[PDB]
Amino acid sequence: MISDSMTVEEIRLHLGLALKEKDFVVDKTGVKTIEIIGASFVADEPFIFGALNDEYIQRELEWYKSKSLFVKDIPGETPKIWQQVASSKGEINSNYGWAIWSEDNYAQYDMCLAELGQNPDSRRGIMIYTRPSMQFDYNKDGMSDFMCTNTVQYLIRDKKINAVVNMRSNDVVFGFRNDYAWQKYVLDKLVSDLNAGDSTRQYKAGSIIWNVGSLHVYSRHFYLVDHWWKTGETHISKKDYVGKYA
Amino acid sequence: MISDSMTVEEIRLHLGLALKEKDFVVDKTGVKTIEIIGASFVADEPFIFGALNDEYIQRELEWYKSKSLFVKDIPGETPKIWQQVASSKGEINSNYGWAIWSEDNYAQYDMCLAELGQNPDSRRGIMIYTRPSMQFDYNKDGMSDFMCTNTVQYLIRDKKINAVVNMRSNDVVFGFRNDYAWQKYVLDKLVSDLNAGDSTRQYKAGSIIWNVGSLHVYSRHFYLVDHWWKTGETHISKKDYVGKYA
Repeated sequence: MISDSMTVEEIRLHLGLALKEKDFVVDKTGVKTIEIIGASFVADEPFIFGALNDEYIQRELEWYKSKSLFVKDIPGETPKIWQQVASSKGEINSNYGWAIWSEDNYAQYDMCLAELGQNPDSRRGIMIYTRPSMQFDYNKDGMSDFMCTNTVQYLIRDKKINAVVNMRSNDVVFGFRNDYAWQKYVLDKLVSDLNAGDSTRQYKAGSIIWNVGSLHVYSRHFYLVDHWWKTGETHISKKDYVGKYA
Repeated sequence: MISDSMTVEEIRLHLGLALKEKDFVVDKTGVKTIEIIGASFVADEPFIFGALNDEYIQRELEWYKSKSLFVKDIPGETPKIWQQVASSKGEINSNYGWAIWSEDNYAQYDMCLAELGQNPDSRRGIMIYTRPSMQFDYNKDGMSDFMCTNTVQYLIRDKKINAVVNMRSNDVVFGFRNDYAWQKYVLDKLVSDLNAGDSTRQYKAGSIIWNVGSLHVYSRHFYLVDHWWKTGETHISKKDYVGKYA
């Protein structure tokens, strides 16, 4: 429950235990990962491991606001991971701004906003990112992009808007930090939009609960887990790192 | 995480505490509910409160296997709740057999089966019940049926198939017990289908993790919570009940 879920610090602990026990899972690409399966925690920090990168997150936000399904429209030089997963025409699925703001995904943000505006206690206030046809759309034109966020539900209780984020898959290092920033953005916008609609509502942002089928770290980031395991420091540069994982 | 989520017995405790503290939420129909928001627990029992009803569950299973979107096709006299939520033509959305077996919902079961058959470690093995167009489809032709199950993801680790059930809304009393029976059915079928595909796999059913945006009890069932709170008995007939909630 929202009231006492796991914290991010406890998520760190369990990832550390998974690495120390060598609880390894081979990836779709043949690499090792460690995982929490069925993860569920309150996102009480904006990152788990790694450094801040407000600048990349702002670029991704602008790409989301454009709703463009083409990775080249990401501001500046598009990251290599986006180039790799895109189709032969540069197209993807996981533009989250498209997911919640495009008419072609059935106006998720606006309909959730309207639902909660008419019934503050509604259990039907939700933004549905993925879609049944994703079973076939994830590799359209040779892309490799099976939507990672399934749904985000918004529940207003005691004048706080809580977000229940349901993801099938989330990378602990870049993924969570970028996706948290996005979900906090949408939550704050929804609070502001509802408050602007009626001054008697007086809502504030509540808790963001993170639910992930596979919350994982790739072997290329094991050094971050190991360094935190040994020192409590959530970040170290790869150059400075001294330890087992290169 | 799968390893130590809440148990059903702890879910009972928290619902009991919600009732004792009069933590009430008014329903879409003007009635009271108590809730766990962002519930996440291992379904280590097949019910929370209430009596067994294997016979109703078997009728619902047959209706799911028919994939019929019409409530009259439920075997026997269709329950009043199904008649109430159906459209002017008797139609609904939430036939879960349609959701996972119909071609019109993009072959969720078969595609999840194929995905896990080719990549046992896949994070993309999922059955997507709801859909973005649900923002408009939930009241087609005057029905009132916004799909309650969003997604169910299947993760095979250490030869155990775990199910991560993501629901926006679940009634503790009839809902959870019926829906648990269904999700356990699908999980066992998926295990059997994968094992029948290759005798080296040797999978077994793992844990079913239940994630619910609003896991709630309606006031008409508060007596069950209260009786359990006072006695530890998970069921009492309404006739036998003596206490505050009629």
